[PDB]
Amino acid sequence: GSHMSTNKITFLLNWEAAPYHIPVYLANIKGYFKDENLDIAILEPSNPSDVTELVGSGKVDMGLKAMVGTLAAKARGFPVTSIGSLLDEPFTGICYLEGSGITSDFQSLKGKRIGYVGEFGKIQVDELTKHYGMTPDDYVAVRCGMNVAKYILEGTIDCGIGIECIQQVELEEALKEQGKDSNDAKMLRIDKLAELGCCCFCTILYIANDKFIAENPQAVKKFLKAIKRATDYMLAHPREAWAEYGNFKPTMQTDLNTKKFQRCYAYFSESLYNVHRDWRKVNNYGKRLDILPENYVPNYTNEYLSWPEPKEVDDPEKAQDLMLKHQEECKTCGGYKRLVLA
Amino acid sequence: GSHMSTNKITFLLNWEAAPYHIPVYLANIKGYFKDENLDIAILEPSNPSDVTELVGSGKVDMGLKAMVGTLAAKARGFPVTSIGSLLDEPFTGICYLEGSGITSDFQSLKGKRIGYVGEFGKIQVDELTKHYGMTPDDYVAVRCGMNVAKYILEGTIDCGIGIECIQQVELEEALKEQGKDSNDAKMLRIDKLAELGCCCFCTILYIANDKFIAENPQAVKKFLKAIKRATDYMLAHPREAWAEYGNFKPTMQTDLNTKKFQRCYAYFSESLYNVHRDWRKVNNYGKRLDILPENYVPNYTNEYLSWPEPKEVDDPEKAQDLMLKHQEECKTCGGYKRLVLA
Repeated sequence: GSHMSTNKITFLLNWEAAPYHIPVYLANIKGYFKDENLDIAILEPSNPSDVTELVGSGKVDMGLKAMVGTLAAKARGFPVTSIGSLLDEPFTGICYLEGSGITSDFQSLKGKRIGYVGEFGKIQVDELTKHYGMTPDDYVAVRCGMNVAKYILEGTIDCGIGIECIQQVELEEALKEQGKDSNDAKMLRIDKLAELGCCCFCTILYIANDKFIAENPQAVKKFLKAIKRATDYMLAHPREAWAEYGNFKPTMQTDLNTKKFQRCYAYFSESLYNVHRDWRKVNNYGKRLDILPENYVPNYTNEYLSWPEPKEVDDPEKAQDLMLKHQEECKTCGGYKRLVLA
Repeated sequence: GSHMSTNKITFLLNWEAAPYHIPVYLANIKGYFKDENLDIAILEPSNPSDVTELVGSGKVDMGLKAMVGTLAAKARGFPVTSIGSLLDEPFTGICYLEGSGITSDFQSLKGKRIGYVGEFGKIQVDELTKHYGMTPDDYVAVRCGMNVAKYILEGTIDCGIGIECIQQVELEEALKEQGKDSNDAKMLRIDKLAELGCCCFCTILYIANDKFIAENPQAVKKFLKAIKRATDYMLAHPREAWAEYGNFKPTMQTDLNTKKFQRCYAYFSESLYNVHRDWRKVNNYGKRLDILPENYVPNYTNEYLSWPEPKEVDDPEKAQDLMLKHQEECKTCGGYKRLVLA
C-alpha cells in the first residue's frame, strides 16, 4: 500500500509566532491562500536553529529566516533561496539595561555574559572583538534561543543580541511595569559596531527549498501573490488587521505584543522585493565572518514576484535616520505611520 | 556534491505548546535525546487539522495525535501508526457555562452554537443527535480550532468540545477573573453521551509515519527510551520538571498553565503502552461514525517500547471512578497525586 497525496505546503516560521508574522497568518485567516487554491500548513519552530536544515534538506517546503542564516544555509549544503522580504533591516544590537556597567563603548562588554540566539550571533560578536582591542575570551557567550530579553530581565545574562521592535520593546515594557525608566533599555547597534551602514544582515526573508521551487513554480508565485494581498491589507488597515490576527492567535492580543506590532510596522517590506545592495553587503560581511566562501553567490531571487520592482535607494543613510526618528517617536505615541520615501 | 544530509527528525505536536507536552520538551531540554544520539526538531502546528496529513504523507516524521484522528488518518490513506501513549483517557465533553440554558441533558443543546476543533468533533456530535431525539440540523456546529474555550467566554459560541484539564480549566479560571463561581464551568461528558464508558477516543498518542518506522526502527526505539526517561523524571518530580519546562517556554510559567498541568498530571501514561481494549472500543466507534471502513484494523504497535507491558487493568470502571474523584479534588486542592494502580 502507498500513501495518499497531500497538497499541503509546509511553511516554517523563523521564530515562535510573533507580531511581524501577521502577513502569513492573515493570508490564511482571510482566505487569501484559499483564493489561490493553496493549502498552507503554518508551523512554528521550538528551536529557531532548526529552520534552515529543515527547509534546505527539503523536510519543510518554505519558511522564514534572516539574511545571515539564509546565506549560510546554502554554504553549508542546505539549498534554500530567498524568494522575498518580510521585515526590512530591523535595528539589531546588543541589548542591555542602563546602569549595569554596560555603555555605548564596546569595551564595557569585558567580563560580561552576552546572550545570543542560535549560532551566528556568537560568531558576529567574536569577530567584533578584534576591532576593539579584545578577544573572544574577553566575554562569555551564552546561547539563549528565543529568551534573550527574558534572561536579561531575570539577570542570568548581562545583555544579549536582539531586535529593536521585539527584544528592546520587551525590555522597555518590563522596565515600566517595575517603575523603572524605559529609556534604560538600550542597545549597541551591531551594524554600527561592524561598520556596515545598516541592519541589512537582519532582514527577515521568505525562503524556499530549491527543489520545491523547481517543482512548484506556480505555487511559489501564487503564495507570494497571497502574501502581497495580505501585506497590502495590513499596511492599509493595521488596527483592523492586528485585531484579526489576535482573534486567531490570542497571544497577540496582549498590550506587549500590540506595542511590538506598532514598532514593527515601519519595517515591513511593502513590495516583498529582495534589495540587491543589501544582499551584496551582507554577502561580503559573511565572507569577513568566515561563514561564506570567497566568490560565494547570494542565494536570492525576485523571479517569483508578480508586480513592479521599486527603484533602488541611493541614500539609505538618510532613510535610516528617518527610521531612527520614527522609532524613537513610537516610544511616546500610539498609532501607525509609514515612512515616506525620498 | 554540495548538498548535505540532515539527521534532524521532525516531531509535530498535536496542538500549540501545552502543559501535557512536557515529556517531549523535557527530553530535549535535559539532553535525553542527545544522550541517545537523536536530534529532534520539535514543531508546533498553527492548525491541528494539518497534523495527520503531514505525518502520514511523510512530510513530517513523527508527532502527536488523539486516537480518533490517528485511526482516521490511515483509513484515509495517510499511513501513520501509534507507537505509544502520552495522555490516557482525558475527560472530554461539551463544555459550557451554567446559566446559559445548557444542562446535563443533551436536548438542551437544541438551537445552540457548538464549537468543535477541526473535523471529527462535528461528526461525533452529529452522530449523537439521533440518540437524543434530534438531528444534525438541530444545532449549528462552528469550527474553532484551538480557541473553543476562548470563544465560549467571548460569547461567539454557546458551548464546545474540550478537554477537562485544558478547556474546562480555562473556563474555571476566567470565571474567577469575573468574580464568579468557577463551578459554573461544566461539561456534558462525551464518553457518557456516546455510551463509550471512558474517554478512550481522546487518548493522545505518539505517532509516526509508517515509512519512517520501517526505515528507522532503531531511532524510533531510542526516541521512546528518551521519552520514557523524561516521563519517569516528570512523574517523580513534577514541580521541578514543570519549572524547567517553563524556563524554556515562558507561557508555561503562568498560574493558568500550572493549574492545567496539575489537572493533566493524573492522566499521563507511565508506561507509554497502547491500551488494547481502548483501541478495540474506539475502532468500533469509528466504524459507527462511518469514518472507518467495516474491516478496518487498528493502527498501533507496542513493539518499539523497551520495558515490560503492564497487565490489563482488572476493573476499568473502578479506575474511572477514582479518576472522577481525583479530578474533583484537584480542582479545589491542586497538588500532584498519581492514582494507585490495581
